[PDB]
Amino acid sequence: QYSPNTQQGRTSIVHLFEWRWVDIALECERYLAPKGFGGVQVSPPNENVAIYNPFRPWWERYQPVSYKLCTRSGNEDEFRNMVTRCNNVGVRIYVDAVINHMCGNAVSAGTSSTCGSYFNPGSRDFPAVPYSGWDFNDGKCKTGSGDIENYNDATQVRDCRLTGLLDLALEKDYVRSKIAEYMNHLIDIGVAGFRLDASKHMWPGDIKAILDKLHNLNSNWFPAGSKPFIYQEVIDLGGEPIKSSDYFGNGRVTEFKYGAKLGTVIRKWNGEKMSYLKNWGEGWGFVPSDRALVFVDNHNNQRGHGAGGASILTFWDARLYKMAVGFMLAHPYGFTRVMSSYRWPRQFQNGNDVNDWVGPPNNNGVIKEVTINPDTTCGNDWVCEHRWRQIRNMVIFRNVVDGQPFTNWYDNGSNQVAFGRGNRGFIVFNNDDWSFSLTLQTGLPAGTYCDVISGDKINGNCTGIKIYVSDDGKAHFSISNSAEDPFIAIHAESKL
Ligand SMILES: OC[C@H]1O[C@H](O[C@H]2[C@H](O)[C@@H](O)[C@@H](O)O[C@@H]2CO)[C@H](O)[C@@H](O)[C@@H]1O
Ligand SMILES: [Ca+2]
Ligand SMILES: [Cl-]
Repeated sequence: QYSPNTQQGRTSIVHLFEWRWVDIALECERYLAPKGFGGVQVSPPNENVAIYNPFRPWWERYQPVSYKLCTRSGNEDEFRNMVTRCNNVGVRIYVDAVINHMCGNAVSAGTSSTCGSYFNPGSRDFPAVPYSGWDFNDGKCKTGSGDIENYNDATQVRDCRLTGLLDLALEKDYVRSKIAEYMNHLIDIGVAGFRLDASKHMWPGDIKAILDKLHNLNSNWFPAGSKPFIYQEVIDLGGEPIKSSDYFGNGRVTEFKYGAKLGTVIRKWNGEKMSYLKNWGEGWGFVPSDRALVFVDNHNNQRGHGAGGASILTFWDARLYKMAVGFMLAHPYGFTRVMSSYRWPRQFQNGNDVNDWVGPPNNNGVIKEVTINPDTTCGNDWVCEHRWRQIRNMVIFRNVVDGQPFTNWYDNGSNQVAFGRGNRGFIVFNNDDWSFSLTLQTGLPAGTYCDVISGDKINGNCTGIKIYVSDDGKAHFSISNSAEDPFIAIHAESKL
C-alpha cells in the first residue's frame, strides 16, 4: 500500500480536480505520458447528490448517493476508456474514495442525484447500494446533536456525523463488503490506488478490514501480487488525540504540516526563513518520509476549506507558488502530488471567500471541456498548473535526480539557499530582498546546462538561461530579487 505503482522513472502524481474522464484520457496521451508524469488523482467517480443551492458546488461530490460510476465527469464507459488509455501510455489513475459517509442527513429525498438514483436521507434509505437505517452510526454516536462536537474525543470523531454527513457503520461486514465491491470494480478496471477521504473519521481497524477484501492490481498492467497504492486523508497538525501514525499500517498519509510550514517559510511569516530548511522533512516533526504524501496545496485548503490556514500557497500567488512547488519537487522528502485547479470568482467578505463552494467551469451544470491554447496553456478557466513550464520542468527534475542524496547545501543565513542531488541536479533560490551573485559548487560534471525554470532544452539549444559548469564543478549564479522566477534549476538531462 506504500508504493505508488508508477512506471520506473515517474515520481509525481497530479490531481486533475473536477476534470472530465474524456479530457483526462486525452491529457494522458498528449501530455502526461511524454512529460513524465506518474499518475492522476481523479475526483470521486461514484454517483453523488446534485445540490442546486448553491448551484452544483465542488463539495457535492463528497456526498455519495450510490456507487454507480455516473457523475458530471462522465459515465462508466468513459471512466473505463480513460483508465485504459492512460494505463496504456504509462500513466496511473488514483481514485478519490469517499467511503466514510453518504450525504447530508438534511438533504431532501428524491432523485436529485447525478445518475437519477432515488434516495431518502431522512429514513436512511439509499436503495441504489443498498443501505438502510441499519447501516449507519445513528445509534453508535453519543453526542446530543448526532454530529461531531469535540475533536478531543477520538470516539465521537469516528462514530458521529462529520458536519451532518450520514456516517456509515464501517464495523459491519455488510457495509465493508459493499465498499470493497465498489473498490474492486475500480481495481479490475485498472486503477493503481486510492485516496481515502476523511480517514481521520474512520477507525484504522475498519479501514484495514476493508482493504483486506481488495483484489490485486490488474495483471495486464501491473506485476503479479501488486497491491493498490493507499494514501489516507488525515489532517494531523499538533496535539490531537488522533495521530497520523495510527494509520501507518494501512498505507501512506497526507502530511498537511508540509504545506502549512513551507507556506509560512516562503512567505517569510513569523520569523521563518529559507536557511532553516537545511533539515527540512523529519527534522521538522513530519511523519517518516516513506509514509508521506506531500503537497503545497490541495483541493480542500486552496480555498480555505481545511488544514493549512492562511499560509497556504496556491496558483493565485503564482510567483511564490512556483518557488514552493519547485522546492518540494527538488527535495527528497516524500511522494509528491501536484495540484491542478480551475479558476473561480474569489469574493472575500471580511477575510472569508463567500464563493469557496463554486464548482468547475460549467454551462448550466455541464462541465466545460478543457481547451488547449496554441501556447500549450489551457482555456475555459482551467488553471492547469501542471502545464506551467516551471512546474512541468521540476516534475522532470525530480525524475532525473531520483535516489540521489541531498548535498552541497548552501545558505547566506537568510533566504538565499542552494542544494544539489548527488551529481544529477542543482537548484538555487533567492528569496531575499537583494540580488544573488555567487560562484557555487554544484557537484555536477563540467558543461553548459540549460536553466529549466526560465527555459527548455531543444535539440542542442536552450530557450532560456544557460549555466556554465567548470571542471571543478563550480558555477556562477546571478538572480535578481526582482526576477520573474527567483530560482534556477539545472540537471543531467538539461546539459547541452
Ligand atoms: O452536511 C452536509 C455538509 O455539506 C457541506 O460540507 C462539505 C464541506 O464543506 C467540504 O469541505 C467537504 O468536506 O465536503 C462536505 C460534504 O459535502 C457543507 O459545506 C456543510 O455546511 C454541510 O453541513
Ligand atoms: Ca465515521
Ligand atoms: Cl488530500
